[PDB]
Amino acid sequence: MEHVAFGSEDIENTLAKMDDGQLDGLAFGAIQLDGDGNILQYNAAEGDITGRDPKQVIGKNFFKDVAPCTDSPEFYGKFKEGVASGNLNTMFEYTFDYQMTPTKVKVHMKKALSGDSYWVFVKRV
Ligand SMILES: *C(=O)/C=C\c1ccc(O)cc1
Repeated sequence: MEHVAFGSEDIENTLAKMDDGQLDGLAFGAIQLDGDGNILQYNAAEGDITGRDPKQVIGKNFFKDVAPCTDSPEFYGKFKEGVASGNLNTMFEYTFDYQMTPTKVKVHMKKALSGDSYWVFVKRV
C-alpha cells in the first residue's frame, strides 16, 4: 500500500510523485480531472467502489459520460466554481447511484499542484 490518509492537509504534494501504478496502491478512490472534467487518471479503489474499469474511463468526461449523478450543483457546481476560481478544497458526503447499487461515499475535491488539474478523492462511509 501507499501510506496516505484520506483528507490529509498536504495530500496534493504527496500524490504528485505517484504514477498510475502507484495511485492504485491508495486506500481510497482517486480521480484526476482536467479543467473541463475529462478523466486523466482513475485508480483501482475508485473502480472497486463504482464498478468501472479504470482503463476504459480515462479520456472520458466525468460529469457528462461516466458519472452523470454528479452533474448537479452539489457536486459539478462546486467543481466548476473551483476551476473558475483556481482554488478548490471541499469535503462532503454523497450517494453514487448511476447503474449501480446506491452507495454512500465521502468525497474530497482539491486542486492539484500542476496548474489545471483537480483531484476527486472518494471513500466509503
Ligand atoms: C453517479 O454518477 C454514480 C456513479 C459514479 C460512477 C463512477 C464514478 O467514478 C463516480 C460516480
